[PDB]
Amino acid sequence: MGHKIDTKEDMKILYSEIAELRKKLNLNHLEIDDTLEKVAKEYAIKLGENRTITHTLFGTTPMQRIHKYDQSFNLTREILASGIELNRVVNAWLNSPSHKEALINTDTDKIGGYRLKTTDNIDIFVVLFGKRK
Repeated sequence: MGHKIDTKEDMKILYSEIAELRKKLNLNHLEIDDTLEKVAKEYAIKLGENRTITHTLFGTTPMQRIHKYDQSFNLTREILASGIELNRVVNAWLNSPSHKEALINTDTDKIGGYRLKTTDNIDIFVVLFGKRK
Protein backbone atom coordinates (compact mmCIF):
# COMPACT_ATOMS: atom_id res chain seq x y z
CA MET A 1 0.00 0.00 0.00
CA GLY A 2 1.31 3.58 -0.77
CA HIS A 3 1.57 6.33 1.88
CA LYS A 4 -1.48 7.79 3.59
CA ILE A 5 -2.59 11.41 2.93
CA ASP A 6 -4.06 13.53 5.77
CA THR A 7 -7.87 13.56 5.40
CA LYS A 8 -8.79 15.30 8.67
CA GLU A 9 -10.29 18.19 6.84
CA ASP A 10 -12.20 15.84 4.50
CA MET A 11 -13.87 14.17 7.45
CA LYS A 12 -14.82 17.56 8.96
CA ILE A 13 -16.63 18.33 5.67
CA LEU A 14 -18.32 14.94 5.59
CA TYR A 15 -19.50 15.12 9.24
CA SER A 16 -20.92 18.56 8.52
CA GLU A 17 -22.79 17.35 5.42
CA ILE A 18 -24.28 14.40 7.27
CA ALA A 19 -25.22 16.71 10.19
CA GLU A 20 -27.02 19.11 7.84
CA LEU A 21 -28.92 16.30 6.17
CA ARG A 22 -30.05 14.93 9.52
CA LYS A 23 -30.95 18.40 10.79
CA LYS A 24 -33.18 19.05 7.75
CA LEU A 25 -35.03 15.87 8.52
CA ASN A 26 -35.34 16.80 12.27
CA LEU A 27 -33.46 13.75 13.19
CA ASN A 28 -31.28 13.45 16.26
CA HIS A 29 -27.88 15.10 16.49
CA LEU A 30 -24.98 12.71 16.37
CA GLU A 31 -21.80 13.48 18.42
CA ILE A 32 -18.39 12.51 17.04
CA ASP A 33 -16.92 9.68 19.09
CA ASP A 34 -13.19 8.89 19.48
CA THR A 35 -13.63 5.18 19.80
CA LEU A 36 -15.73 4.98 16.59
CA GLU A 37 -13.16 7.13 14.80
CA LYS A 38 -10.33 4.76 15.91
CA VAL A 39 -12.24 1.59 14.86
CA ALA A 40 -13.13 3.16 11.45
CA LYS A 41 -9.54 4.11 10.79
CA GLU A 42 -8.13 0.68 11.68
CA TYR A 43 -10.72 -1.01 9.46
CA ALA A 44 -10.27 1.36 6.54
CA ILE A 45 -6.49 0.60 6.55
CA LYS A 46 -7.20 -3.20 6.54
CA LEU A 47 -9.63 -2.83 3.63
CA GLY A 48 -7.06 -0.87 1.71
CA GLU A 49 -4.18 -3.31 2.52
CA ASN A 50 -6.33 -6.21 1.42
CA ARG A 51 -7.81 -4.70 -1.78
CA THR A 52 -11.48 -5.17 -0.81
CA ILE A 53 -14.56 -3.53 0.38
CA THR A 54 -16.61 -5.78 2.73
CA HIS A 55 -18.31 -5.59 6.14
CA THR A 56 -16.90 -8.97 7.30
CA LEU A 57 -13.15 -8.97 6.76
CA PHE A 58 -11.39 -11.84 8.60
CA GLY A 59 -14.55 -13.13 10.18
CA THR A 60 -15.26 -9.93 12.14
CA THR A 61 -18.42 -7.89 12.15
CA PRO A 62 -18.82 -4.09 12.77
CA MET A 63 -20.14 -4.68 16.34
CA GLN A 64 -17.26 -7.03 17.11
CA ARG A 65 -14.73 -4.57 15.76
CA ILE A 66 -16.14 -1.84 18.02
CA HIS A 67 -16.33 -4.25 21.03
CA LYS A 68 -12.62 -4.76 20.80
CA TYR A 69 -12.25 -1.31 22.28
CA ASP A 70 -15.58 -0.68 23.93
CA GLN A 71 -18.11 -3.24 24.84
CA SER A 72 -20.71 -0.72 25.99
CA PHE A 73 -22.00 -0.16 22.41
CA ASN A 74 -25.13 -2.23 22.08
CA LEU A 75 -26.28 -0.98 18.73
CA THR A 76 -24.18 -0.15 15.66
CA ARG A 77 -24.20 0.49 11.85
CA GLU A 78 -21.42 0.71 9.26
CA ILE A 79 -21.29 2.26 5.82
CA LEU A 80 -18.46 1.99 3.30
CA ALA A 81 -17.48 3.66 0.09
CA SER A 82 -14.61 3.36 -2.35
CA GLY A 83 -13.44 5.32 -5.29
CA ILE A 84 -16.04 8.08 -4.73
CA GLU A 85 -15.16 11.83 -4.31
CA LEU A 86 -15.95 13.59 -1.09
CA ASN A 87 -18.57 15.84 -2.66
CA ARG A 88 -20.37 12.83 -4.18
CA VAL A 89 -20.32 10.25 -1.42
CA VAL A 90 -23.42 11.28 0.56
CA ASN A 91 -25.55 11.13 -2.56
CA ALA A 92 -24.02 7.83 -3.52
CA TRP A 93 -25.07 6.42 -0.12
CA LEU A 94 -28.57 7.99 -0.43
CA ASN A 95 -29.03 5.99 -3.70
CA SER A 96 -28.60 2.70 -1.77
CA PRO A 97 -31.57 1.80 0.37
CA SER A 98 -29.49 0.08 3.09
CA HIS A 99 -26.96 2.96 3.15
CA LYS A 100 -29.65 5.62 3.29
CA GLU A 101 -31.23 3.78 6.29
CA ALA A 102 -27.95 4.25 8.17
CA LEU A 103 -27.54 7.91 7.32
CA ILE A 104 -31.02 8.79 8.55
CA ASN A 105 -31.19 6.31 11.51
CA THR A 106 -32.71 7.32 14.90
CA ASP A 107 -31.19 4.42 16.77
CA THR A 108 -27.64 5.80 17.36
CA ASP A 109 -26.28 8.92 19.06
CA LYS A 110 -22.60 8.72 18.14
CA ILE A 111 -20.74 8.78 14.79
CA GLY A 112 -17.14 8.27 13.83
CA GLY A 113 -15.40 7.78 10.49
CA TYR A 114 -12.25 7.87 8.49
CA ARG A 115 -11.17 8.44 4.91
CA LEU A 116 -8.15 6.42 3.65
CA LYS A 117 -6.54 8.17 0.72
CA THR A 118 -3.17 6.93 -0.43
CA THR A 119 -0.47 7.81 -2.88
CA ASP A 120 -1.38 4.75 -4.95
CA ASN A 121 -5.00 5.89 -5.47
CA ILE A 122 -6.79 4.06 -2.71
CA ASP A 123 -9.84 6.09 -1.57
CA ILE A 124 -12.00 4.49 1.10
CA PHE A 125 -14.66 5.87 3.55
CA VAL A 126 -15.57 4.00 6.62
CA VAL A 127 -18.41 5.58 8.71
CA LEU A 128 -19.70 4.03 11.91
CA PHE A 129 -22.77 4.84 13.97
CA GLY A 130 -23.36 3.68 17.52
CA LYS A 131 -25.34 3.85 20.81
CA ARG A 132 -23.81 2.96 24.21
CA LYS A 133 -25.45 1.13 27.12
